[PDB]
Amino acid sequence: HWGYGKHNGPEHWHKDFPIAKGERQSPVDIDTHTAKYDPSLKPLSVSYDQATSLRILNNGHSFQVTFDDSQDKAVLKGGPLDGTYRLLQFHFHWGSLDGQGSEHTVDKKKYAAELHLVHWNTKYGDVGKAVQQPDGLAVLGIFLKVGSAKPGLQKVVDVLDSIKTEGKSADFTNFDPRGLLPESLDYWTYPGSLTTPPLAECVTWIVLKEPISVSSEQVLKFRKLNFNGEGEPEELMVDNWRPAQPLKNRQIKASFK
Ligand SMILES: O=C1NS(=O)(=O)c2ccccc21
Ligand SMILES: O=C1NS(=O)(=O)c2ccccc21
Ligand SMILES: [Zn+2]
Repeated sequence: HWGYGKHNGPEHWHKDFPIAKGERQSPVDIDTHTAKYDPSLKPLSVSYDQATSLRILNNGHSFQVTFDDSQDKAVLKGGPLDGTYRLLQFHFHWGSLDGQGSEHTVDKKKYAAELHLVHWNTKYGDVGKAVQQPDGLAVLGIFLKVGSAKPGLQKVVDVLDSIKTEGKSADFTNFDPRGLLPESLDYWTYPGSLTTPPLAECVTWIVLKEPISVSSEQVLKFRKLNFNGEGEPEELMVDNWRPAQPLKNRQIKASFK
């Protein structure tokens, strides 16, 4: 089964998932000097006021906070997107050290972690159908650097002890994901893929330029999670990131000058 270890990590994934070597794989390095300002891009619309979080789960490769997506409650619109995308879950990728952990890079710079807010296109009815479409998902990517604490993250970090190992979940209601956003919604966008198997090429990526700051204590608690299940040898959940993939025939567009 796939993971981030030495003989099941990203360099192995193509054997079970040939699309790993495909034409629009993610993440990528964002070369800021080559990204072109696109004046026809619209401002992002992030409408999270009615979000209903449900559960938090350790799935053995990250932890995810899940939302009620049976209605238009928390949606992403505008920007590069046509139509309405419902928030399904968010999760993170992070490192064993502050100098690595993000999946996207900016002029080859790696951040300590990366937040992915995953949304699916409501015209396809459910997320399973959406992942089979080239415009099925929109993922909002946000970089984390280590410095001052992010108050809106603390509720997440404080429940992680209760989902230490693979397969554990806990109630996680009334969490407001607006507390995870930076001030600016300036972004880069490009067509790409899931960054975990099955690596489906169904994602419009929207990566925010402004990172959020989190404290060393907050990210250290990420690194106390386990890849393994309860009663198995402990393997810390760290470095659960896929490295940058070939850009190939794609252009990254910027929403800002
Ligand atoms: O992602 C992973 N699954 S695993 O528990 O086999 C493991 C061990 C070491 C490093 C990473 C990983
Ligand atoms: O681990 C993931 N990174 S991602 O935002 O591309 C994504 C989308 C859907 C399911 C999982 C994942
Ligand atoms: Zn992700």
